[PDB]
Formats: sequence, structure tokens, C-alpha cells
Amino acid sequence: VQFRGGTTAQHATFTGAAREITVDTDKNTVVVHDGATAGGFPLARHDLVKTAFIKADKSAVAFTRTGNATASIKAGTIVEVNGKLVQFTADTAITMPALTAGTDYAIYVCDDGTVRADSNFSAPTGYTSTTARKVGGFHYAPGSNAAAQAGGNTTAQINEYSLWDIKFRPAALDPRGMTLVAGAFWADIYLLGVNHLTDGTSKYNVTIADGSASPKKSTKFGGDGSAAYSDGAWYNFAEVMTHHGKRLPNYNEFQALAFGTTEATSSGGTDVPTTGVNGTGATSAWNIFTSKWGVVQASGCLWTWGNEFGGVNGASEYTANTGGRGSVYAQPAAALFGGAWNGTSLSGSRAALWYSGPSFSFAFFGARGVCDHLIL
Amino acid sequence: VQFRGGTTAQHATFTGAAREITVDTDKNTVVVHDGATAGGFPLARHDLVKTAFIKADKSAVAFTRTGNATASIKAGTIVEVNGKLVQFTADTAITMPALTAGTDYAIYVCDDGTVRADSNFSAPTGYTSTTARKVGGFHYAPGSNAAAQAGGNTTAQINEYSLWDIKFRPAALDPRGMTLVAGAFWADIYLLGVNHLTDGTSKYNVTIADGSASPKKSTKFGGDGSAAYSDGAWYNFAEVMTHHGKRLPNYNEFQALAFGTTEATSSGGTDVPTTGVNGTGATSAWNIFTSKWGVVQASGCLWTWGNEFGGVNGASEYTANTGGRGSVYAQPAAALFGGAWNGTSLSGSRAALWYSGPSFSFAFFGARGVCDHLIL
Amino acid sequence: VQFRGGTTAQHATFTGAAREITVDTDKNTVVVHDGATAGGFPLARHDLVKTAFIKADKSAVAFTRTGNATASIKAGTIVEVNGKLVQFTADTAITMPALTAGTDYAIYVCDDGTVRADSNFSAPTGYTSTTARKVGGFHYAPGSNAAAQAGGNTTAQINEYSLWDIKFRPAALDPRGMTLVAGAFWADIYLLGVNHLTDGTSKYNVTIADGSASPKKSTKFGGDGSAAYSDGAWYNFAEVMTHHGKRLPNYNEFQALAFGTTEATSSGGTDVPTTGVNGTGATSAWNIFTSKWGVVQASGCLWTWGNEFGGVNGASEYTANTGGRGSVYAQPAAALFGGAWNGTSLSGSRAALWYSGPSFSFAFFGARGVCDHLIL
Ligand SMILES: [Ca+2]
Ligand SMILES: [Ca+2]
Repeated sequence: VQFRGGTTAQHATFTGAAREITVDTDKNTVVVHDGATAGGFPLARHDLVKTAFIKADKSAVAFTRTGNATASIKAGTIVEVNGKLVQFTADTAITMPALTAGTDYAIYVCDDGTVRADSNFSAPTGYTSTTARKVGGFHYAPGSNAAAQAGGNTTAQINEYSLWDIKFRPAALDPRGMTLVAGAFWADIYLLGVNHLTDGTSKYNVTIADGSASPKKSTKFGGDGSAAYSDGAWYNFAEVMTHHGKRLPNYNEFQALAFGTTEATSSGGTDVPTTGVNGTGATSAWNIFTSKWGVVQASGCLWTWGNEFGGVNGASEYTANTGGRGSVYAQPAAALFGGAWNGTSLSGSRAALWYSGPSFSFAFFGARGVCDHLIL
Repeated sequence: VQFRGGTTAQHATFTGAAREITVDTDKNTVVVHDGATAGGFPLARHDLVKTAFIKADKSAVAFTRTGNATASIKAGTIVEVNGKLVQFTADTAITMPALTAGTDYAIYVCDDGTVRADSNFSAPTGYTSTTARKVGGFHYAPGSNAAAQAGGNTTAQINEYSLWDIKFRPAALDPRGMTLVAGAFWADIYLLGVNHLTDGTSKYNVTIADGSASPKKSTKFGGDGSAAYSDGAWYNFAEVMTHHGKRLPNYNEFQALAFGTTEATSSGGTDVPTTGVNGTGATSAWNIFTSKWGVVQASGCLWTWGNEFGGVNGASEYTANTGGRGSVYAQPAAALFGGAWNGTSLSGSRAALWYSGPSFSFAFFGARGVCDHLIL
Repeated sequence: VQFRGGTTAQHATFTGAAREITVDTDKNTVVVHDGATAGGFPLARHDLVKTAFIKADKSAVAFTRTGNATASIKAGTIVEVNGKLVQFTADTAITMPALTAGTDYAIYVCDDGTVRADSNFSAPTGYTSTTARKVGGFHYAPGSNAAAQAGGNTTAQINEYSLWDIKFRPAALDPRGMTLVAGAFWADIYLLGVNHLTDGTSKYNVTIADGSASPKKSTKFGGDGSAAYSDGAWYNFAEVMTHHGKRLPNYNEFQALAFGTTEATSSGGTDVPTTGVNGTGATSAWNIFTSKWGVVQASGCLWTWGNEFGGVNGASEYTANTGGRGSVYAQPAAALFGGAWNGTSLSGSRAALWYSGPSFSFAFFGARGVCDHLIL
């Protein structure tokens, strides 16, 4: 059976009988008629809804943490995948792989109706990127979020605040390794690593960048992927954050992201070389410094440069201390937040040092990234 | 009549006759054929367009203020609701309830084609949240926006700049009580209240938070809903703004949001206890300080803490004045903007005090929230 | 042939035969049946997908620069236009008009399947805004982006980083004349002009605004379209940026946007009157100062005010220097970035002067706008 048909122009002056269907041959779609409306009611081709993703509560992430190693997709979630409508009318368990501490996972909704996590960010095992659609993810952290203001534990588990979906997520170039602070903005779970080009800015069990272990030079700002900066100036850390679509924290962000850490406490010892791992000679284990949001080594480990200027000024004369990119006059300090391993009682979620010019470089000054929260 | 049908895989190698319809039984949808294209043209199921909201001018809000107590939805607006397409092809009057000064209203598009406002943010009277879809809202203010630079009046009316829709709105956790400043960012209409957990940060006729009436402690940062902060430090006000997905204003934002206030004028008297209400012993009524955008008590009533540091520094020694969250060194002042009731000619949209450290607390220092503008 | 039909309520308790189609006469749509599901599967009317715009890689712009005067739309792009699905399954050349140095172009996808650029931002020549849909655009710059750190050339060409689409774009009120810096945020290609109300903030070959050529007073802040500010205070430039949904750069943004300029070099001579044109008596042509991202006159031409305070403070007394909008106490300097024509070796992507209060006005202090990056 072939329906009556015509071009869009032919349809424009045509009114079909009530409940008659015609085919618009310019559009290759069905047109429903009501006996009254010239041109009828053309229907949508499926490919105009490709990538549809509809949640019942758009103000919250699509997933709920149900236990340390379990999570569900929320009732009322509708997902287009590979030409099909896949939906969930009740909270539905996400099928999990083996989960490994300090690893990011992608959540896929698949055209067979299943929802599954995988460490692979292209496709989950057994599927392709056509049959499995990446819709979100989470961080499987090396320890719990802080329940109060005494840090967290060392039991690996899903960080509920690290759950993201394609419409509830960091406004950074990659969402991995970040956590949502107070529903307001996202912070890197880990201090910036040296190898951030390969690892992203926030990765577990990597060498921390600082004045004596400078980060790789950004490949968006003249780097070749091998060269590192000459030192740990604010300038270099700010440049690295920009590369990744992030920024250094301001004071309002810092006090929020670090809340839950053990206040007035520092790592001790002589160094903090590695993310999510005890410091060298540390008297407090790394988890003492986990925030409510699961920010790791949030205070008392390494100062983070901040995106705010004020405090002690440099000389009231033009000074060429920018790495060959011009001179500065009466340059205010750039903020440093959180304290470092040698800070004893001075460290905490509001610890702030306003002495250091942006050209300064020290083994206890590094960086943590933040970015805005995006709800679509 | 039952159409020929098959699975998606069966369809993949099938080319129907021109204008033939088949049914894909895996997808439960219609497939239109053109006699040429293998697999044909599958059509979209309605639930893949659930929540569709389409405006002719996406760069502007969906509604127009047509009078003090009247507004319309704009021509060209298409809204999915309860399985139906509801649209407006000409500007269409919004059906209003009784409007009460200082109250926020939700705008609903309903599956019967009507558009109506209500003080209830779940459903309008006579409907449910299934038959009525919340698409936006406005503030019915206690007085007019400023026409020039002499404040506003006390005639309750819709604030045109407070109109928001689900794709043109504050990037804060709740849009209520905010206004759009110069099309650029949103500001709280009201100074922060003590009871912000129950009221949100911006509510009419509530007790204003300050150093002598501290805000409720944020329940995202250890609060229980009853306890208040010990004082009115910058730290506490910044924490409260973060709770709500807001921040304190910077200087650029402050001068914009307060433009239209009566400059070089203060409330007078001895206190400003309540939002949108005259101060105690006030020589100027509250409306003298309304901005162009309908920001209430925009200057000359209470200083607002700002999200910027600089000016006078605290001691160049580690100082434990953060409420037990670490120490600060050479701490710059946090900005205070706008002047307060005792400011006489010093107050205004660019009044700025850079003396007070973030630990300071006074009865004339409070806060106002801002956030980014989101157009989707 | 008229299909069986009924209201939505009649459909609710009706289960059609497998592969039967009915018409819902309340919705004017087709309902597909499966012999099992009461109410069947209603299909979407086309107008619920009006404005659909779907890209294969939503993290990148929809277009690729293929040569100095050529560009393509990317494979996998699906566009709703005038009731039709228009798509591209391979990278497809954009049809170009004559291209003129320093001009912004709009890219349209048309209902005949073509994709074309035009200087007209309402419709391309030969089409209307109904048959041609504006989906993005670019800047055809007066010279190349910087390949290293020695500026660019004077060969007019598409600036690849200025490519924007309706889902990958500046979060400013108009996208024209901006470029994406490191994938992170957008900057104005040109310094602010006097006639920004008519031209926008970023336009080629216009008079640059500064203390001796003040910008037009914003019509959102009391301007009439003819009057200019009395001077070039920070306050006035910040107000202008707000008008356009922009802000002045911070230090992190400035060093990023100016990277690629010839460092420690200034224009020379006695003035830089005009955007994208040599300065008066200039010893370096304008293109010496083009950044990697195609920011023109990025350093060494005019200082830009910044959105950051610190450095040298004004008096610790209330001072009425805000243009009649209140007084300031211990007012910190507002940042100035980049150097100016008289800066010799002091200029560069990190040049920063923290001496000038926001009330100061000089012929070598102007402004450049930035804004956030939006990916939808
Ligand atoms: Ca500052
Ligand atoms: Ca700042």
C-alpha cells in the first residue's frame, strides 16, 4: 500500500480528510490530516532527535549512589541510542565492572536497554560506540568523602559528588577526576600532576607538580609534550589550568572545596610527592585531608596557587620576572591556599598566604583546578 | 489494517515502495519509504521530544511585561506538555492570580493550551504537575524599577527584568527573587536574610543578615538548620552564597546591579532590619534605593561583602582568625560595596570600602548574591 | 483512506493490533500499536524538533578551516531548517561570498541542502531567514594567527579559532569579532572602540577608546547613543563591557589571550588610534602584536584595564572619585595589562601595571572584552 503523496509545495494548499495520512516526498515523512488544516501535521524523522537525553529532574545528576560499589540510573530517564528509545521508569541498577581505586568510569546506556559502567571512555566491553552511548560517569575514589571535619577513610568507593552526566557536569574540557562542591562548582579531586598532558589535571597515584617538579609545558602554549617549565611560577600553573579549561581556585571556592578536611593539621615530614598517597615521612595519612566532597589532599599537603591577587606587593618599578613576557609594576602577591606539609596548625580550608609574587617558585607550591557547574 | 513490519535488522536490507509505510517492531515506530533508500526513514516517538521548549528569539526571555500586573507569552513559542504540542502564534496574555507584593510567581503552560501564573511552584490551582508545565516565572515587586537615578516607587508591579524561563535564567540553584542586570548576569533583588535555608537568599519582608544577626549556618557545611554562625565574617556570607549556587558581587557587577539607585544618599537612622521595608529611623524610604533592574536596597542600606580582595592588609604573620580553619598571612581586605544607613553622601553604586579583613563582623556588613546568566 | 481514531482519553484504554496505526485527534498525530501496550506509541510532530542542531562531536565547533578562504561543515551534522532535515554525512565545503579583511561572516544551512556564508546576519543573498538558517560564523581577519611568538602576517584569512556555532560559542550577547583562546574562554579580537553601540565591542578599522577618546556612554546605563563618558576611568570601561555581556580580562585570561604576540616589544611612536591598523609613528606594524588565537594588537599597543584589584592603594580616607556614585576608602589599583605603544621592552603577554586607581584616565589605557565559553 502506497499512500497519496506530494511535494511540500503541493501539500501547502492541500487539506486531507480527517485521519488521512499522506507522504511529503520532499521531506520523506508522514503528514497527518484533520480535514481542516491546510498542509496537515508533518511528523518528525527520528534523526532529528538523535542524542536526545531527558531526565525527570534536570536539576540533579541522572544517577544515584546506592552503595560503595553500586549505583542506579534514575526513574524517568529517556535516552536516544542507535535509533532507539531506551528508558527507565524506575531506578535501575547500573551493571558494574571490577572497580579499581582511583579510577574514572564512564556510564553507557546501550541499545539493548542495559546501563553499564566501564573504564574505557570509548565503549564498554562487548559493545561499540554505536550500540553503547556514553551518558555520564564517576570517580571510584581511594577512600570515603568526609562525614564531618576529620577527613575520610581508605575504603575505595564511588564518590557520589563525582557523578556527572552529559547535562549535569563540569564546564571543563574533560569531566574526569572532578567533584561537585555544594552543587555550585567543580573541583579537581587531585592536585595537578607533572604529566597532565597525558593524564589530565586530576589523576590518582601520579607525581605532584610543584616548584621542584615543574609541570609539562602546555602544548597549547608552545610545549612539545616533553619539555617542562623552568620553574613553578603562578604563571605556569595558571597556563596549565587554562589549557584544560580550568582555573585556579579563588578564596570562596577554596574554603568550599576543602570543607571536611581535618583543620589545623598538616601532612608532616619532608614532601608530598604523589597524589592520593601518603607524604614522605608523613605523620598524617593522606585521607586525613579528604574533604566532604572527596577532594583529596585538600589542605595541609601542598599550597595551591589561587586566581586572586592582593597582599604584599613587589617593587614599585618595572620588573622583568615573567619568563620573558614583559614587566610588572607594584605586582601584588598571588594567593596561595590550604597550607602544606610543613604547616602544622596553620593549614586548613581557609589557610591563605599572600606573600608570594606570581614569579615565585617553591617545592611546596602547586595547584588544583576548578571550573563552573553546567546544568543543561 | 496492520502494516508490514519487521525488526531493525530486517529493515536494514529492505527498501519499501515509494510512500509505503512499514512498522519497525524493535522500535515500535513507523518507517516511511521512498523506493530507493534501504531501511527507509524511521519516525520519532513522541517521548524523545518530551520537555521540548522552542522560542522564536532564543536570545530573549519567553515573556513580555504588558503592564504592572499583566504579561504575555511571545509569538512563536512551542511547548511540549503531557504528550501534546502547545503553541502560541501571536503574543498571548498570561492568566494571572491575585498578585501580592514581594512574591515570586511561576508561569505554566498547560495541556489545554492556556498559560497561567501561580504562587505555587509545583502546580497552578486547578491543575497537576502533569497537566501544567512550569516554564518560567517572575517577581511581583513591592515597587517599580528605577526610571533614572532616583530610585523607584512603591507601586507593586511585575519587574520585567525578573522574568525568567527554563532556557533564559540564573545559573543558580533556584531562580526565584533574582533580576537580570543589563542582560549580563543576575543579582538577588533582596539582601541576604537570616532564614535563607527556608526562604532562599532573596526574599521580601524578612530579617536581614549581618554581624549582629548572623545567617543560619549552611546545612551543606555542617549546619543543622537551627544553628547560626557566631558572627558575620566574610567567610560565613561567602559560604552561604556557595550553598545556593551564588557568589558575592565583584566591583564590575556591583556598579551594574546598583545603577539607578539614588547616589550619594543613605537610609539614615540606626538600622535596616528588614528587606524591602524602611529602616529604623530612616530618613529615606526603602524605594529611594531601588536600582534600574529592581535591586532593592541596592546602596545606602547595608554594605555587601564582595568577592574581591585588596586594599589594607592584615599582619605579615600567620593569624588564626578563620573560625578554626587555618591561618592567614598578610591577608588583604575583602571588598565591601554600596555603603550603609550611616553613610550619608559616601553611599552609592560605586561606594567601596577596602579596610575590613574577611574575619571582621559588624551590624552594617551583610551580603547580596549574584550569579551568571544562562541562555540555552 | 482514513485511519481509526480517537481522543487521548479514548486511546488510554485502547490497545490496537500489532502494527496497526491510529490517529489521536486531540494531538493530531499517529499512534503506532504493538498489540500489547495500552495507548500505543504516539509519534512526534515535526514542530517539536524545530531548531534541532546535532553534531557528531559536540565538544568542537561544527566547521573546519580548510584554507585561508575556505571552510567545511563537519560530517555527521544534522540541521532542522524550514520543516526539513538537512544533513552532511561527509565534510562539506561551505559556499563563500567575496571575503573582505576584518569582516564577520554568518554561516547558514539552507533548506535546499546547501551551506553558505554571508556578511548579512539576517539572511544570505538569494534566501530569506525562513529558507536559510543561521547556525554559526567566523571572522575573516586582516592577517594570520601567530605561528610561534613573533606575531602574525597581513594576509587576510579565516581565523580558525573565531569559528562559532549555535552550540559552541561565546557567552556574550553577540558572538561577532571574538576568538576562542585555548578552548577555554573567548576574547575580543579588537580593542574596544568608541562607537561600540553601533559596532559592538570588537570591530576592525575603528577608532580605539581611551582616556582621550572616551567610549560612547552605555544606553543601558543612562546613555542616549550620542553622549560619551567624561573620561576613560576603569568604571566606564567595565560598564561598557557589562552592556555587551562581557568583562575585562583577569591576569590568567590576559596571559592566555596574548600568547603568540612578539614579547618585550611595543608599537613605538605617539599613538595607536585605530584597531587592526598601524599606530601613529609606529616602528612595529600592527601584526607584530597578533596572538596565537588571532587577538589583534594583543600587547604593546594600549594597556587594557583588567577585572582584578590589588597593588598600590589610594588614600585611607573616603574619596569621592567615582563620577558621583559614592566614595571609596583605601581603594586598590585596578590592573592594567599588556603594555602600550611607549612601553619598549616592558610590554608583553604578562605585562602588568598595578598603580592606577579605577578613577584614573590616560590616552594609553583602554580595554578589551572577554567572556566564558559555552558548549551546549
Ligand atoms: Ca584582588
Ligand atoms: Ca578577583
